[PDB]
Amino acid sequence: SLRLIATEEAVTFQPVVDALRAHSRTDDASLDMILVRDVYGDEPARPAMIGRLSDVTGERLAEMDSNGVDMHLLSLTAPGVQMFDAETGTRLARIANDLMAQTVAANPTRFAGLGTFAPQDPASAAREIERVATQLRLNGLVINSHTNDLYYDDPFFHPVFEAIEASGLALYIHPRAPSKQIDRAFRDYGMNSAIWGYGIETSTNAVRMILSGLFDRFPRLKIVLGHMGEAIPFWLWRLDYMHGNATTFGGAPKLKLKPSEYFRRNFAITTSGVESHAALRYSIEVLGPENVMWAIDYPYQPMAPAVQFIRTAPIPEDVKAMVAGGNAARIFRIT
Amino acid sequence: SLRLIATEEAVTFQPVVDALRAHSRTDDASLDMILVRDVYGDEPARPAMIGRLSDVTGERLAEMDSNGVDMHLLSLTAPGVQMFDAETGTRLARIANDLMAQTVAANPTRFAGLGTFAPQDPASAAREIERVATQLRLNGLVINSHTNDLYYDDPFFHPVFEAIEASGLALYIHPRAPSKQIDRAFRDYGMNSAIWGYGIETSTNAVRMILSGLFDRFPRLKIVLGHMGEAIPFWLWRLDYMHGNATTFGGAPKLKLKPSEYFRRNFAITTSGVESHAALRYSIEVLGPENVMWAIDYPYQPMAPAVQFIRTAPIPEDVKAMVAGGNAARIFRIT
Ligand SMILES: COc1cc(C(=O)O)cc([N+](=O)[O-])c1O
Ligand SMILES: COc1cc(C(=O)O)cc([N+](=O)[O-])c1O
Ligand SMILES: [Mn+2]
Ligand SMILES: [Mn+2]
Repeated sequence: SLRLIATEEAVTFQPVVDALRAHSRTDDASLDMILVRDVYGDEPARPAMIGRLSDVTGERLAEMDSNGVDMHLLSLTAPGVQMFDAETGTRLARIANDLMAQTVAANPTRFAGLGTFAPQDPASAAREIERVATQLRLNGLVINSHTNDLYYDDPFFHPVFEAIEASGLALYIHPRAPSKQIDRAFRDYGMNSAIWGYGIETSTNAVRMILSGLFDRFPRLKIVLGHMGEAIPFWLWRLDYMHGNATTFGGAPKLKLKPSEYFRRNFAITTSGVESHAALRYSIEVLGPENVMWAIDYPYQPMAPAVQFIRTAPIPEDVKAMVAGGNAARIFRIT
Repeated sequence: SLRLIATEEAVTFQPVVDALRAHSRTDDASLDMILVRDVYGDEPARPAMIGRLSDVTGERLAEMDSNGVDMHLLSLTAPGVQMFDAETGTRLARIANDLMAQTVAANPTRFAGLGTFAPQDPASAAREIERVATQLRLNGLVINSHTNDLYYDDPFFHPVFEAIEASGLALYIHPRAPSKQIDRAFRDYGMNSAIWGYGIETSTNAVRMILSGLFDRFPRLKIVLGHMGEAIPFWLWRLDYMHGNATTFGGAPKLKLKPSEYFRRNFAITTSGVESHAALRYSIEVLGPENVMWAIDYPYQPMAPAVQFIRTAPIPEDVKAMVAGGNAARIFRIT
């Protein structure tokens, strides 16, 4: 009965895996190298992960069937192609996107897909976004927080967002490990990863985007954040209240809307990795039921608990249907 | 009839003001220098703030009367004595605590006080904590997030927490600007301050404290966080879920409890600067009503809206009384 469309479902492809295996041996100081060595390195602490990410029609599909999940919206897993040099990243994004389109075409009632890009080269990424939207006709876009330790308020990335806005495709900004701007505080206790760094990195990116006025420049942008909006829904009152100080003595630019108004107008959120009925109810209350989507975060999270989380949510059936798949169908162009 | 005890009420004293005035002219690269110049500098963008912080029995007391506020729990305003060298910090802590105690004794039905300390010298700070507890008999302690760009998981600070635990005083960890470990990402759009940086800085300190096992070493510590717990209450499910990964391949130490269990056992929160009924309800639901306290954050926030926020909260009267002042009376030893 309930149509379940999971929105943050990671996948990988062999050309990207190979490039990341090679990257795991370099002296890259990016905090993402912890993940890259753990999953893609020569002595991996997480040896089963590559196979699980690569699999689409085997265990992944069997688990979807066992739990009554209708669809996964697939995305190239963090860190995508963003760790590579511009020419390499650009080349692999085209390849990964073609593979994604093929994967979707093989089972289009069970899989939708997000295309990615290499914002190392904003002009080439703009062209790829156009190809993803018009030729591949994928469902949306995905990028993993920062690129080159810069955030998306940086005017360097304007050609990207111009292309994204024109395409009408929603952009899922998924986490990656904290950038060099902040990674010093995240080297201990596994904080580089999902337990804390992922949220701080991604939420801070998003807040810079809002405060810089990116959404006055590109008002038709749709951004999607996982992990219950990387906690931004919790901070909305304070973001609004302190905005006056920010523009008065803080050097923030004057905006047409309040920060929380940009968040409700331009963002939607998913429940990936936050299987909390209390946090779900809060988000629905402050964002509206049209702005919340269910996700699993497979294979980093197991499907059964995520499915049972939404099936048992203490919300009316019509709101449940919206969160479970109705909103995703609208936002990511799924029939 | 509702007893209102505001728990995050900033004050300052002339010897600290004069030291910060001098500090504002120095080459300090700390991100707190933005605030320090704005408030304590020779050409201050916020020229009225010193007068408002310093005042206790004038405007502050009149505002308390006109809004029916019973008490302010006073704390030396951020950045406290933490920006000074060890010797100066240590000296100014003693002075500020003596002045705090005198301020309280002048109107003890209207003001309570938190003493501070200079963790730059952990051994000397341990001695001042004992003096605050047993000689001055102040109501608790306050410190402003990091010291020397180190967080409180660092073993360097063990003598401080040993002393705090033995004293039985609760420690309010108030924000200050993002430390040098993270400050690069907070130089724009006023993000150094309450709008974003304060929360990220303070919540990251607290998460390091929990994940490092500090509360296994000192299980009787009580920590208080303002700004609705710096959003940690929102992240509880994810902190718990991802902990297994953290201890399995992240190098985090094994803990006796789950991260959220430390947060409920060892932390309480205040509502300073988060006047959201939705966020209040969420926090009460996931932490329990004994763990949430009302505050104003005067003079950085005005009293009337904070007061009306709690007076109109959609919670039962007995829970409202706990939040408004009952919990604070317990946690901070107020009759
Ligand atoms: C590399 O992609 C991810 C890795 C992890 C993890 O290492 O646990 C978690 C998520 N996540 O979204 O929480 C990720 O998508
Ligand atoms: C120096 O202390 C504070 C300053 C500000 C501000 O500059 O707006 C806000 C708060 N606050 O707690 O949100 C502070 O305590
Ligand atoms: Mn993910
Ligand atoms: Mn404050």
